[PDB]
Amino acid sequence: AGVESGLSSIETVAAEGRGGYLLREQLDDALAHRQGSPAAYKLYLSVNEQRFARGVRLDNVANRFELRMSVDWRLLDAKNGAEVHKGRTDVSVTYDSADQPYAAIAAQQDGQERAAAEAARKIQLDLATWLAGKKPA
Ligand SMILES: [Cl-]
Repeated sequence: AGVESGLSSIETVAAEGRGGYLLREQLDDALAHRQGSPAAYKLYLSVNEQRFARGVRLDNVANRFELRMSVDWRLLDAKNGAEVHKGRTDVSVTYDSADQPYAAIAAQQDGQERAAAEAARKIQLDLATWLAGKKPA
C-alpha cells in the first residue's frame, strides 16, 4: 500500500531516445506514476541507445535477431538531488524478422517493446525492494 504509493511517487526521466522513451513509458505504467502528480524521487535512465537500435543477426535461424537493452539508472531525492539508490539493468530479446519490410519493422519494434517491458519489470522490482525497506514493522 505505502510501497505502491511510494512507487507512484517516482518520476521517470529519460534523455532523447527510442529506448529511454519506451523504458520511461513502461516504467510510468509499472510504477503507476500519473503525469502532473507530486514527485518524491527522480529516476534517471541512461539507455545505450546505439546498442538498442541495433538488432544483431543470429546464425542457424533465418531473419532471427538479438537485441540488447543496457541501462544505467540513478534514483534521486526530488528535493535536493541526492542519489539515494542506483542500478544497472541488462535485458536481451530475440525477434524473428521477415523478408517483407512492414513485418520486419513490426518484429523489431515488438522486440524493443519486450526489452523495455522486461527492463521496466526488473527496475520496478528493484525499487519496490528498496521502498519495502521503508515500510515500518
Ligand atoms: Cl536491475
